[PDB]
Amino acid sequence: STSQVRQNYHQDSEAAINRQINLELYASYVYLSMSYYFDRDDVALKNFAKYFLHQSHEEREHAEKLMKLQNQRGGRIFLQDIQKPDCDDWESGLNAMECALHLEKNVNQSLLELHKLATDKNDPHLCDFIETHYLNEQVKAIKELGDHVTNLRKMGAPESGLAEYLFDKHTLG
Amino acid sequence: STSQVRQNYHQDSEAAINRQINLELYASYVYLSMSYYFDRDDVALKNFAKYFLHQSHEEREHAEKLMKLQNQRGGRIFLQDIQKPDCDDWESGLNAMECALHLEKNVNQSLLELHKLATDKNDPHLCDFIETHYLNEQVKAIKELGDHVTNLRKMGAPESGLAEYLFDKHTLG
Amino acid sequence: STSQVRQNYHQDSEAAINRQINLELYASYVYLSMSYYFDRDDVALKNFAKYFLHQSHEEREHAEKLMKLQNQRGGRIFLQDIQKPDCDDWESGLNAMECALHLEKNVNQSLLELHKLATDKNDPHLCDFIETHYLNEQVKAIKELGDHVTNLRKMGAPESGLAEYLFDKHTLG
Amino acid sequence: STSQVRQNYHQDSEAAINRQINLELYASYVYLSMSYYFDRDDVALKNFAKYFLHQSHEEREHAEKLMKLQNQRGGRIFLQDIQKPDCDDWESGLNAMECALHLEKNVNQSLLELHKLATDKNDPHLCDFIETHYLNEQVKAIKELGDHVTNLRKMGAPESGLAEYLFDKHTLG
Amino acid sequence: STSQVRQNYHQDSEAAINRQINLELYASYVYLSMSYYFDRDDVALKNFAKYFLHQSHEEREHAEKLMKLQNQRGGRIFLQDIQKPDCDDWESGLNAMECALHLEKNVNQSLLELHKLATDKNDPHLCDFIETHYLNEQVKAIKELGDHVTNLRKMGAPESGLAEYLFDKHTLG
Amino acid sequence: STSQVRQNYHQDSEAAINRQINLELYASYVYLSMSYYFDRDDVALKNFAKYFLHQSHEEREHAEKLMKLQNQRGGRIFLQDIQKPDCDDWESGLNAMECALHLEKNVNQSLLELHKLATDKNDPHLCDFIETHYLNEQVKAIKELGDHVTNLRKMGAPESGLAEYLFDKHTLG
Ligand SMILES: [Mg+2]
Ligand SMILES: [Mg+2]
Ligand SMILES: [Mg+2]
Ligand code: NA
Ligand code: NA
Ligand code: NA
Ligand code: NA
Ligand code: NA
Ligand code: NA
Repeated sequence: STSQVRQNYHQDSEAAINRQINLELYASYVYLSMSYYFDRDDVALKNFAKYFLHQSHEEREHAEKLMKLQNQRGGRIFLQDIQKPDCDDWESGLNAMECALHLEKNVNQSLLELHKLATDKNDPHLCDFIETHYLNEQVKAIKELGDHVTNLRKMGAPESGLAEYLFDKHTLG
Repeated sequence: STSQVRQNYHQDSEAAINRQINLELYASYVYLSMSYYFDRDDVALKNFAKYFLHQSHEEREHAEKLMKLQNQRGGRIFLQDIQKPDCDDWESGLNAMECALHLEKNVNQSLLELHKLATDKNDPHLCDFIETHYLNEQVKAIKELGDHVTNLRKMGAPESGLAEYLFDKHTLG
Repeated sequence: STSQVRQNYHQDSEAAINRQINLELYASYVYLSMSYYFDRDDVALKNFAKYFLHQSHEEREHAEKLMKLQNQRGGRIFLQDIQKPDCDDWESGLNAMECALHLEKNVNQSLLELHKLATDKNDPHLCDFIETHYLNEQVKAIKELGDHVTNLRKMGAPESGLAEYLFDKHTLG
Repeated sequence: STSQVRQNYHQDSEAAINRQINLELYASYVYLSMSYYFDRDDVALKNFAKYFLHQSHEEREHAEKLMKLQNQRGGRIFLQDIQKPDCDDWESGLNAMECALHLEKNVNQSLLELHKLATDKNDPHLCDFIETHYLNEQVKAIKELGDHVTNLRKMGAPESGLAEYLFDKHTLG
Repeated sequence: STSQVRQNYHQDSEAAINRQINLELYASYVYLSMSYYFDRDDVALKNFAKYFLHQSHEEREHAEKLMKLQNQRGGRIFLQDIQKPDCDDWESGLNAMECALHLEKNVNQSLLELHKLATDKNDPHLCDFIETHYLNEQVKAIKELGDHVTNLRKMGAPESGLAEYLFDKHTLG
Repeated sequence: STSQVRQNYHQDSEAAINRQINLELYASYVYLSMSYYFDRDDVALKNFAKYFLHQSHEEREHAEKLMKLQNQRGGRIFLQDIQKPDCDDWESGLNAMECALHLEKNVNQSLLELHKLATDKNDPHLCDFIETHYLNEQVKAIKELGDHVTNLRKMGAPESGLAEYLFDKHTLG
C-alpha cells in the first residue's frame, strides 16, 4: 500500500494537503463567481472582472501545485465536492474586495495550520514547500487586497459609483 | 428585475445554460482528477497527465464562455456545487480514455438537449452559439477519444503496460 | 582555534556536514559505477549510462556545495575514504534504477537527520540551506526514480530486453 | 487599532522588526563613515571607499526591505535615532575590515535572535523571510570580510601601506 | 594636523559643512519615514510612497556630495546622530507634502546661512559649490512641493480621499 | 566469460587499468581537498582554490576516460575505495603546489609502468592510448607545477603571504 517514494510523510499531513487542495479549488470558484458578477451588464466593471478572473486562475494553479506535491511525496489525492460560493451577487467592487480579503485570510489561516502540522510531524520539506510557494504569496495577496479596500473606502465606495468606476480604470486597469 | 439587455431569452434557456455551466465545470474537475492520477509515481504516464490537464483547462474555458454568454443575454449566473468525480483511481490509460469518451458523450447529449430547447424557444442566437462553439468541438473530441481508445485496445491496453507506455510516447507525446 | 567567521555553528552540525559530504561523494561514486556498467559492450544502454553519469556529476556538485557551506560557516572539512559501491555488476536497467532509488532515499534520510540536528541546535541558516538546496532536490529525484522503476516494471523489465531498450530510447533519450 | 491585514503577527515580532530596522540603518551609517574615511586625502584608498559605500547602500536596502515587511504584515514602523558610528577615524583598511566583520556578526546575532522569536511565536512567514533575505546574506558577508581580513593580515597590513595599496588594487578593484 | 590639500578653508566653514551633512541625512530619514507611511495598508498611496522614497535617496546623495566636498577641501567629517523624524504618522498626502515643503525651506535656509558664511570667509569655491549643486535644487524642490500642495488643496485634500487618490495617480504616477 | 569485443587485451593490462582508474580518482580527491583548503576563511586564496578545483575535475575526466577504455577493450571495471588524501591542512600555496607536483610525478610513474606493461604484452592500442591521452598531459602538468613552485619560492613563499597573494592574483588569476 505504501508508495515506493513515500518518506517522512505523515498520514495527517497527506489529509491536510487534500483539505488544502479543496480549499484552493473553492477559492478559485469564489473568484470565478466574483469575476462574472462584474461582467454583468448592470455592474459592468471590466477590470474588476479581469482582476478576479486572474485570481481564479491563480488559485487553480495553487491547487494544482498542491496536487503535484501530494504525488511527489507519495500521498494520494482524494478530491471532494467544490462548494458553491456564499454569494451569487457580490453587491459592489468594495464588497467583493472585502470578501476576497476575508477569503485570503481564511486560506492563510489554513496554510498556517498546515505549517504547524508539518512542523509537529518533523516534515521540513513540507514546511519549506508551504513557506516558499504559499505563505509569502498569501501575505502579498492580503496586503494588496487591504490596499484596494482602503482606496475604495477613501474614494467613497460603494455609494460612489464614480469611485468604483475610477478605481476600476486607474488601479485595476 | 429584467435586464436592460435581455431580449428573446427564455427563462428555461437561462436555467439550461446554468446547468451546462455546472456540467462543464464538472468535466474540468474530472479531467483534473485523471491528470493527477497519471502523475502518480505508480502510474507515471506523463503525457496522459498532460493530455488530461489540457482537457481540464479547455473545459474550464468552455464553462467561462457559457458564463459570458449568460451575461451577454442578460441572464443571471447561479453556480452550484461541483461534484467530485466518480473515481479517485482511474485504473489505466485505456480506462481513463473510455471514461473521458463517456463524459464527452454525456456533455454532447446535454448540449443537444440545450440546442433543442433553444430551437423550441425560437432562440436562433443561442442555437448558433451552441453550434459554433460547442457541437463541433464535442464531435471532434469524441472522435479523438474514440481513436485513442481504439489504438490502446489494438495495442493491448490495459494489460500491456508496454502498450500504454508506447501510446503515451508516440500518440500523446 | 575558533574561526573568525564562526557563529551559531555547533560542533555536532560541523561533524554531520562532514558525514554528509562523504555520503554525497559516495553517491557520486555509485552513479559513476552504474554509468560505466551500462557502457559495457554486453549491456550497451547508452542513455542509461548518460543518465547515471549525469547523476554522478550532480552528486559531486552537491558534495562541493556542502564543502563550501562548511567553509562559509567556519567549520573545517575532514575528508574520509570514499567506499566502493556495493556492486560491480548492476544486472539490469531496472535493478540499477531500484538501487538508485534506495540510495536517494538513504541520502534523503541522512539530510532529514541533518535538518533535525540543525533545528535542535537552533541553526536556522543550516536548516534553510538544507531545505533550499537539498530536500526538494531529493524529493524530485526520488519521484523521478520511482516513475522510472514503475515504467520499467510495467514495460516488462528486466526480463524484456526490448523493454529496457525502448525505455533507454524513449524516456532517457 | 488592528490592521485589516494583520494575521499571526505578534507584538513582540513587530517590536523586534523595528529594532532590526534601526540596526540596519545604523550599519548603513557605519559603512558610510568608513567609506568617506577612505576618501580622505591622507588615506586615499579609493576602492576601500567604494567597497564600504556599496555596503552602506546595501544596508539601507536591507532596512527598507524590513520596513516593507512591517507594512506587509500590518505592523507599524516606529523609527528611532540612528546613532553615530563608534569611530570617526577607522585607522586602516585592515581595522575597518575588522570593525565591519564585528558589525556584521552583531547584525547576524540580532537576526538569529529575531528568528528565534519568530519561531517561538509560530510565525513561519517571518522565519522564512529572515532565512531567505537575511541569514545567508549575513553568512556570505561575514565570510567575505573574514577572507579580506585574512588576506590583509597575511600581506602585512596595517603596517605595510604597500599591503593595503595592493589589496585595494587587486582585491577591491 | 593640517591637511596637505587644505587651502582657504575656514574651520567655521568645515563645521557648517558637517552640520549640513547631518541635516541632509536627517531630511533623507524624514522622507524615508513618509514613504513607508504611504506604504501602509490603511493609507495605500503607492505613488506618494515612491515620490518620498526618491526624495530620501536624493537627500542621501546630497549628504554624500557634502562629505566628498569636505574631503576635497581637506576638512574632516564628524558625523552625529541622525534624529528621528517629528512624526510617525504623517496623516495625509497633503500633510506630508506640507511637512516636506517646510523641511525643504529649512534646508534652504541652512544652505543660505552656509553661503553667507562662505562669502564672509572669502571662500569662492565653497560659495560656487553651494550655488551650483544645492541652491537651485532647493528652489526647484520648494516650487514643486508648493505646486503639489496647491493642487491637493484645490482638489479637496485631505478630506477628499478621492482627491488624494487621483493626485497620486495623475501627478505622482 | 570472454567479452565479444576483447582482442589482444591481457588480464595484467586490464588489472593495471583498474589500478590507474583508482589512482586518477584518488588524485581528483586530493585536488578537491586542496581546493577547499584554499577556500577556508583563514587561507582565502580564491585562485588557488579555483586552480585545484579545475585539476580535480580534470583528474575525474582522466579516470572516466580510463573506464571508457576498459569497456572499449572488453575488460571489466572493478572499483576500489578512494583513499582520503594525506593531508587535511595543506599549509600554504607553495606546499600545496609541491604536493601536487609530487602527486603528478607519482601518477606519471604509474602511467610509465602501465606503458611498459602494454609494450611487454604487445598491446600497441593501449600503448598509443597512454601516449596520446596521458603521457604528454602529465609532462605538461609537471612542467606547469614546477614553474609554479619555482615562482612561489623566488617570490618568497610561504613566509611571504604577500608572495602567495600576488601569485594568486597574477599567475592563477
Ligand atoms: Mg525555509
Ligand atoms: Mg557662481
Ligand atoms: Mg480621472
Ligand atoms: Na491560493
Ligand atoms: Na466542454
Ligand atoms: Na545529492
Ligand atoms: Na544588513
Ligand atoms: Na537636500
Ligand atoms: Na590525471
